[PDB]
Amino acid sequence: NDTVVVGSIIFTEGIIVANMVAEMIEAHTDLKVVRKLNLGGYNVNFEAIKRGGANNGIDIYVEYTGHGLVDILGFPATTDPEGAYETVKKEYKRKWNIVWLKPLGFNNTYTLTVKDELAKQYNLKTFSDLAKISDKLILGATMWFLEGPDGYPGLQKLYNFKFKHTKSMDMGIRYTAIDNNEVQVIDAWATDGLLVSHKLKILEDDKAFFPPYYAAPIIRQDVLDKHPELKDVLNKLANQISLEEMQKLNYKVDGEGQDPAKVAKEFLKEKGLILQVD
Repeated sequence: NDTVVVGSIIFTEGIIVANMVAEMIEAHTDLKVVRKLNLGGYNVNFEAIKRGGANNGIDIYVEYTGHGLVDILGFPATTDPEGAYETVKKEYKRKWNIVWLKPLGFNNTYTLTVKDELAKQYNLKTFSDLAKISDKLILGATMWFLEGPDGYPGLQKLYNFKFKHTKSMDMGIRYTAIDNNEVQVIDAWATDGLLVSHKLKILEDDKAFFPPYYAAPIIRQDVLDKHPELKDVLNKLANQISLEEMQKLNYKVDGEGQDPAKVAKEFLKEKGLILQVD
């Protein structure tokens, strides 16, 4: 075949990075790229990569080390980033003939965030710092975070958080709530595109509750067999996206309403990862 299928679920960062992968393939090879950027949740991406692009699936997507380690493989979360990466790389190769390429450079871990003003008022840097004053505070959180021991239940047990109220707030309700001081803490991905524009600060998970969540492209071995050049092409992205860069791209989409495909391609051009005329 001469076509490769890049997938993403419906979420800003995923769509941006999947578009980057597609642009790199289109700029450095003659392969046709099908972008399947509307996959659902519940590990559909993973099921899709096991089918492959030739079987109504996908060939490549960007996965996070801790999700592969804990959710897909069922391994303990408390590990160092390199260990998590090497474990997922070895195990995905052995079990499914899927190849983890090099990390993009950022760790999009889940976190708790506060207004920068509150952080400076109480000198907050870590989750433990927040727990010490949590009895004065209200948490506004997404529904997924409040359900399941991997979210707030386990975090609260580990840190002894004592928030006065924990309010279920989906959509962008919790951002408005924290802006209005109706809540004082919200949950967020570390690369959330609204963190800077809302003057929010991410706190450190000092007890290491959350696993490393380093983004990396993963690809079927049989696609690399047909098109070995893809390895080096996609590894041109290695360590090219820092946390701050990713957050800025997410902001261009979520805060400024820009087209994620344009955001992705313009970032690549600005970094010299594709040519100005590509």
